[PDB]
Amino acid sequence: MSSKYAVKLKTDFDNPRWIKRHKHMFDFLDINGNGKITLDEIVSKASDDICAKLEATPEQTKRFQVCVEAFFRGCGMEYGKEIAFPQFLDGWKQLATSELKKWARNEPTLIREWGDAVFDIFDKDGSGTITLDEWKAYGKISGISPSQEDCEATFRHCDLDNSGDLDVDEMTRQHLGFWYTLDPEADGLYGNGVP
Ligand SMILES: O=C1N2C=C(c3ccc(O)cc3)N=C(Cc3ccccc3)C2=N[C@@]1(Cc1ccc(O)cc1)OO
Ligand code: NA
Repeated sequence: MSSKYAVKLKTDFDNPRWIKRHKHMFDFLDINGNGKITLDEIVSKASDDICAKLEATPEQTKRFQVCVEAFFRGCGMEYGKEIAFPQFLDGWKQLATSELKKWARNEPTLIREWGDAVFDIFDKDGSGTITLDEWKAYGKISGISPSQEDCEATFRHCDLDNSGDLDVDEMTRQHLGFWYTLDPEADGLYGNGVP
């Protein structure tokens, strides 16, 4: 049926591959290996660590911190509260549901704004475009994708602009499928760095 001006979107929140994916990332954020994380740690990872090592400007650093802050609050996190993976994953279920609704209605999403924040640190033209070399640097500083081979797979996997560079809107589409819905078209986005 035509759904009568609705669109049917698939989620896969009970698929073990989606659980493993976010479990992989939880462990990566759980640096002290105690099975708990805090919004405080995350925002400090964003500004005190990533943005400092990239040498983002103060305003660029604040925009990134605010987007990181708003994104993981979307998962039910709050500064001063430790959180464990099972409530982390349920937060992601809610975040993904609300984000997909806004995407379908052409409204701003937290994932897009986070992308805009990362790209603008690298892109001198302010057009949301980055190069393989810039992504490799982010992959190494954030730690999500330190392998150059994994980063090349990212550009191999995405559709690039006519000069071989990566647009923020392509990466946002990829991220919706990779983190929210387990779209098979997004498998391989980080090479072998992220399952
Ligand atoms: O998507 C991204 N990430 C997702 C998760 C993450 C964390 C936990 C999960 O359960 C799942 C995913 N963690 C980090 C790394 C990070 C985390 C916190 C603070 C700073 C950096 C991270 N960096 C991003 C930034 C990004 C965003 C949009 C773009 O268009 C391009 C790049 O690029 O991949
Ligand atoms: Na921890």
